[PDB]
Amino acid sequence: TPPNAPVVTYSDIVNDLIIMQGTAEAKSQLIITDSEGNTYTLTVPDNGKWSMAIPYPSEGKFTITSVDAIGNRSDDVPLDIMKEVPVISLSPDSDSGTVGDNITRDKQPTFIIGNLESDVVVVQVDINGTVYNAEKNADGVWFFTPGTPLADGSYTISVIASDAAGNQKNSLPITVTIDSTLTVPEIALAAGEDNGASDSDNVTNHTQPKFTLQHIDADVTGVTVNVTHNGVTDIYQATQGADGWTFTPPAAWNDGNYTLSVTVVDRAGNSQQSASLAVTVDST
Amino acid sequence: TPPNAPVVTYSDIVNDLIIMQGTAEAKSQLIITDSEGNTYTLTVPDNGKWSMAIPYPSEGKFTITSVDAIGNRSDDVPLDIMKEVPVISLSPDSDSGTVGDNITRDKQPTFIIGNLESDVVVVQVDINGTVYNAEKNADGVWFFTPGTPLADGSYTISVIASDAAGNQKNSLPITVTIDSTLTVPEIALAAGEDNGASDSDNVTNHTQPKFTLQHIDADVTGVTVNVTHNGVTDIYQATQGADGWTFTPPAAWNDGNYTLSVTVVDRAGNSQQSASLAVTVDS
Amino acid sequence: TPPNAPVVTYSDIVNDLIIMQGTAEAKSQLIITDSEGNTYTLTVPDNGKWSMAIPYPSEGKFTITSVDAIGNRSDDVPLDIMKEVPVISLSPDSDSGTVGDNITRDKQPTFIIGNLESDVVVVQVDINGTVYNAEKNADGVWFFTPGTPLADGSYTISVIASDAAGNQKNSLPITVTIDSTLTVPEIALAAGEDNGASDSDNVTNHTQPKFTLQHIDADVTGVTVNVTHNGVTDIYQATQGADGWTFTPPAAWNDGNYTLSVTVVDRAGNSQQSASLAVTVDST
Amino acid sequence: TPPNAPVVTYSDIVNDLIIMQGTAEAKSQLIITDSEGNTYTLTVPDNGKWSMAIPYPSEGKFTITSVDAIGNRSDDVPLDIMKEVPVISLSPDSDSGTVGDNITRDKQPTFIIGNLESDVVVVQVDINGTVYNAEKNADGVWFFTPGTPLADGSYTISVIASDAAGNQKNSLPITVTIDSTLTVPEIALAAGEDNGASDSDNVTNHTQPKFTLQHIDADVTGVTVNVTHNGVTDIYQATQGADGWTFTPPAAWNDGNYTLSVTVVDRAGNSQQSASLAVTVDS
Ligand SMILES: [Ca+2]
Ligand SMILES: [Ca+2]
Ligand SMILES: [Ca+2]
Ligand SMILES: [Ca+2]
Ligand SMILES: [Ca+2]
Ligand SMILES: [Ca+2]
Ligand SMILES: [Ca+2]
Ligand SMILES: [Ca+2]
Ligand SMILES: [Ca+2]
Ligand SMILES: [Ca+2]
Ligand SMILES: [Ca+2]
Ligand SMILES: [Ca+2]
Ligand SMILES: [Ca+2]
Ligand SMILES: [Ca+2]
Ligand SMILES: [Ca+2]
Ligand SMILES: [Ca+2]
Ligand SMILES: [Ca+2]
Ligand SMILES: [Ca+2]
Repeated sequence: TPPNAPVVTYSDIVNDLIIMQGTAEAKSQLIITDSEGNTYTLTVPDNGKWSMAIPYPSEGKFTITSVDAIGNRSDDVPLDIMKEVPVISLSPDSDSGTVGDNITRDKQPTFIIGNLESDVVVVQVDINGTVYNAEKNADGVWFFTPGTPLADGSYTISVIASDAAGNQKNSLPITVTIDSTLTVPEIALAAGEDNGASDSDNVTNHTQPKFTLQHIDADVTGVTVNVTHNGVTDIYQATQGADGWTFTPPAAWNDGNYTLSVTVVDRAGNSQQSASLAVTVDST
Repeated sequence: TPPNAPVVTYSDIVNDLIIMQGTAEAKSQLIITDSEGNTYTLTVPDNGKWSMAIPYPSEGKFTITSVDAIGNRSDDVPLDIMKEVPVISLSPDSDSGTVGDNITRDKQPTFIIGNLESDVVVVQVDINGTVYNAEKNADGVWFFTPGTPLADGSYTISVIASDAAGNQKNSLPITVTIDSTLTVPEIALAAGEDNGASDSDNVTNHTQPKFTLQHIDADVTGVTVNVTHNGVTDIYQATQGADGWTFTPPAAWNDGNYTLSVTVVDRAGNSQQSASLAVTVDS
Repeated sequence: TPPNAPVVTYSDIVNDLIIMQGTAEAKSQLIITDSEGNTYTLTVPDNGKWSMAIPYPSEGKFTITSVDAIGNRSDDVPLDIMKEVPVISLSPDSDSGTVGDNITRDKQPTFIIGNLESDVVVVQVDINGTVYNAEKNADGVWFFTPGTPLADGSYTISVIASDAAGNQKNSLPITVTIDSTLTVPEIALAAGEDNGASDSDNVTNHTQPKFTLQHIDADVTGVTVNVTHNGVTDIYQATQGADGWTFTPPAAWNDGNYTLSVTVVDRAGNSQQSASLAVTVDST
Repeated sequence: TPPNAPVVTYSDIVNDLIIMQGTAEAKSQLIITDSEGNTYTLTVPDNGKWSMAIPYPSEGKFTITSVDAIGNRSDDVPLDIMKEVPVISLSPDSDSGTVGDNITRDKQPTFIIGNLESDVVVVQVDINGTVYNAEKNADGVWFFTPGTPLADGSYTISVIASDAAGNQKNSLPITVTIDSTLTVPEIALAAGEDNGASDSDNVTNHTQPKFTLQHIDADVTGVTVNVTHNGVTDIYQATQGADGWTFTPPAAWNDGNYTLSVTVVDRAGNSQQSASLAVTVDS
């Protein structure tokens, strides 16, 4: 009768080597053949306990067989393991505003999945518990883009990859913020400034009137004020002070008509301009 | 604005410790809280890379959050990993014949499952490509016993475990052989032993007639001959020789009537007894 | 000609297994024999690169040989490695006061050294850079006790162990504090209290006089006041307040003579009693 | 009282990270400062056990200190470890003959030393039990070349490195064979070939006389015969047969005078030429 199948009782992967221990018929030949045509053979020690280390072969595939001194073969023991942990990332083309920060205004961002072994057949993406199938593109790259817009907020996202044997590895999570929201800001003459004949006609006797900038979101990275006088527009950086965001022209204006607006941009590259405000300076 | 969520870029488990590296807002507090209510806090270095090691918590469960110098808190990063590789084995109580060779005559053997974490939600046993769900006994031990007898043959078996979070680990396989089959053997007088008048009457004039033992399966581990004389049965060990299995009485037989059968036992502990053979010694 | 010696080009120890890779004559038999009589043999693959894992044998000792298909042996390659990191600790018998804290008043504390493999032949102890030979006692335990008293202070201590092959491992450090110092404390009548006919005769008209406890070191764990009146002594726990350490008897004393002292104990179990103070209460 | 010194109870290096566990005053700040000026701070958990991972710093150098909520600082715990295992190898420039077999005719071979950390203060080469100190060339590469020729034989060699702190690592050994020896070979006319009148005159009547090649060391890898005729030398490859090494001219020789010698080269690249043999063909 041929020897009984060898038994693998321990395995570990340490630095691209598979380390194994098991049992097999004392004195027989243990034959390990990998997916790459490599063969490693050893003599099972007298107590029938063996140990071995082999380089990790393509797709984690190898088979172990016992052969006795007279050429009889055991049942083979096919093994198919997996070692690579998959990675998921926000595509740079779906990463708006500042690049690299995992914040974007793309409500249907594309995710790219990497570090997959060549026998991976199933790739799924978990978005806050909802699981979706990933797609493989023309270049053989796995990716996922939501079919409907994601609402604004912060999403915990990971990828799960399995091979044909059903080995499954789960990525580290990433945290992606969808931010497609920015309040339209507003510019107005500050409290004392709309004076003279009225508190609401936007006609002021101040040649250097002070403006309040309101509805400026906390995640704003840039605040500018646009001033158009006689068909010519100049842009100024807003002041952020103890009083909030304000604008005062850096020199006195001639009497005349000024159209102002304020523009805000946030981290995701959202951009809004205020309704315009038509002011008249009248100091004489 | 609160700080952005911290990022874990690397993890590994080395002797009961989870080792992590990541990024986070420079100078912020990174707070790690595990399922056991432990809290590990660290200050993120100026270059924004952090590293840490924590004891593996119950169920692989912990969350990481960033808090700034003003007490504003980031979105949390929940982790739920699994480290234990499950083990499956043939129950000693289902391992017939030679012990510990994964060969049994039990057609519904019990497999014992071990090394599972408390948050496991799927325990599956793959038998030659078909998965069945494992069961838990009243003591809390996971096992699988097939509901219907297995056919004789070779069975590659593994167990797969998954937690609630979806992490999955696959055992090393075992190879179990079901062997409930054993050919009924045959005892006869060997060539030249059924002598005297007729070659077919089973009357011999030899006082130590040689018998041939036939139809002995290759996995037989024990061969005995049962000799009944004067109503009483004696058991003898057969001898395997250059001509195969035979039996010659160890001392001379008296004239009279004998009844013989051979019994074989295979490595799985199956046993078969031949038809009986009535011989007369007439010397 | 016999095969050339096999070459080991990689080794690592992972969980009681020695993992090895190297080169040797293609198709030859590689024979690994350990210190415990164990033999592990394998066939060198066709490219002449081999890998193996063996249980760590006694004293990290094994030899590797090549044998060709016709029985000729190479030069052997003897290996002798070491895996255990030595440990040093303060002996519990040299650990005064609170046990377990590495603080002691023993200026010649004994250190115990452990986790040494059986082939270790040299054991040295490094105390803030000064290196000393350890000794082995009757039970075969390595230890070190300083020959002269160590001055008070904090010492960074480690152990270095080597085997016969000259492999050397260095322990983690320990930090041991020698504290054999405690100021003798003093008890005195507080500012207003030595009154009546004099500010320095220790005769007071206060029936519940207040005492100051001075020269109490910061590392004191216990402060008590001893009061002897008519040959009978009672002990009280001192008060630590906004004013420091003080004592006031919890009820009025009869007129008469009181002898007081204060006793301090520190973490190392150092213990000092003040000079006694003879006070007289006279309220009539 | 400042807090007591923190304690490191466990360390290990796993892919460029130092992994540590220890104890320290509960709720205190543990500050780790490395040789590169990085600082990693953590809050010690309520149960007083801390764990951490840091990138391996230049020279394995870092210190750990405890600071309490009031800014009092413990005694520091300086660590200085070493992770790199040194490597030694035979310089290709000193590896004669067959390349990469650690066998050479160079009696003062150069060994190249690699994988040393910047704080190394001892670099030693052990040759069959005697240590010599290694040298550093002007480019900064450590090496050892013996000052006096090595005798022929087998040399087990390893390198040992130590830092200023006293940490020591030992390389895997190499086995180098010095072989500068090769027996001078011999060419003669084989049995029956020195024929005709005298068996000793080296006049043959064979136009393709067979020659025996003798005193060929077992480690010979190349055997050639130099045939000089009419003042010009031709080189032939000898043939190793069932009778050993021989040479028969590949085509018939004209009557006249020939001069022969055999040249052997061994695996180490040593070469020897035999004495010349003058033969006359007279057919
Ligand atoms: Ca695979
Ligand atoms: Ca972005
Ligand atoms: Ca926004
Ligand atoms: Ca107005
Ligand atoms: Ca889990
Ligand atoms: Ca069995
Ligand atoms: Ca099937
Ligand atoms: Ca059977
Ligand atoms: Ca008959
Ligand atoms: Ca050793
Ligand atoms: Ca103590
Ligand atoms: Ca003290
Ligand atoms: Ca007085
Ligand atoms: Ca160092
Ligand atoms: Ca060479
Ligand atoms: Ca020597
Ligand atoms: Ca030679
Ligand atoms: Ca002649």
